[PDB]
Amino acid sequence: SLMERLGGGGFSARIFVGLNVGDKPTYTIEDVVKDTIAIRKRQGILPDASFVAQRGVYTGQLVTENSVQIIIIDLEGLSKEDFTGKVQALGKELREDFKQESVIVEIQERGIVQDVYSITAEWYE
Amino acid sequence: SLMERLGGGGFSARIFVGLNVGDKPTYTIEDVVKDTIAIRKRQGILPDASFVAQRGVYTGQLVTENSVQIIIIDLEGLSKEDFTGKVQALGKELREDFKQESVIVEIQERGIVQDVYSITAEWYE
Amino acid sequence: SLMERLGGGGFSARIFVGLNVGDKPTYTIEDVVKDTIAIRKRQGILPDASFVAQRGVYTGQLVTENSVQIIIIDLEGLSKEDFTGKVQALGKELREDFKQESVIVEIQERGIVQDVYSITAEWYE
Repeated sequence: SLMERLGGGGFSARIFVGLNVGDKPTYTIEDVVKDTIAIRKRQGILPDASFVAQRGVYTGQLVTENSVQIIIIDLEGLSKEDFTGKVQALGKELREDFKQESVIVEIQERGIVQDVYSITAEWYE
Repeated sequence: SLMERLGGGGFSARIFVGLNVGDKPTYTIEDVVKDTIAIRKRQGILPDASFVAQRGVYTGQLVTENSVQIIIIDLEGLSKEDFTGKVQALGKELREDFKQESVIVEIQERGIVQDVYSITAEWYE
Repeated sequence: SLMERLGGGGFSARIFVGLNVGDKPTYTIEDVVKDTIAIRKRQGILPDASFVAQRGVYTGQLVTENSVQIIIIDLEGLSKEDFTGKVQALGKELREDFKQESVIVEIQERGIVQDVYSITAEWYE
């Protein structure tokens, strides 16, 4: 076994996606992973990512929903803003593909949070 | 979709709660989430939080238990010590509500760990 | 309940292990936890660790696999390199015990990533 130190950290991102339309359980974690590979394939990047399941509670009223935590590592060796741009594009497309009111995107470097973007739908009301 | 940068990080906390009394599986993750909303409701804060399931191994002997990872974000915009105080209150009440011998509380800012508090029961022996 | 501040963080590590041989689902999360206690028992360290389940997607072709996230805390109070050495030994042995092509090892301190080691099999080809 060859042990190689890839570095001190690098850029990573985390995307949180709910599975409810309003308050109805609708999508599964398998829906989000299959749709995440498809989006990043069209981006040209390697769609390599991992997914963690979560239980969520949020508020207007209080809903309990299942959510999915998406972890992306900057494997293709991009700059921070080319990497941030595609993650934000993935989050924006993920919010539409699952009719979410909001999607959180959090960019990290060596585990330290650099930015946390809010992707909110502008539904007319 | 409106993309707004909420900031560079903020304060967050993580609470780890076991599900065993001594060595007997007793509680589920649904027990911890329902009891976590109830506590933070009485605190006045928005009870918004997410929950991740875990498998645990700890030591006196070695027990394997299911545990729950609770993630709290400082959404209400508190100072670090008003936020830390309520998390520590939530952890202290969670340890009693599930008869835990110990509960770990870890405060973060932008993902960097600031403090890790130990909440241990003082059972007479 | 006695609340004691253990410190500002400490050393922690994360080990990611897949469950597929090539592309066939083979092992479960229970296989990895039982084998992780056994290895760290032989290391002399307290085998205390937690385990999180994951869904994985990686690329040569694209495979979808279940994986396990192993979280280790420096409870025994070692130096960074005695702690790093045993984690790397655990990762190296874990890669063999489950016939993995690669295993990622990531050392943290107070949540900040210090090193990310790659443990790759040198299969002759």
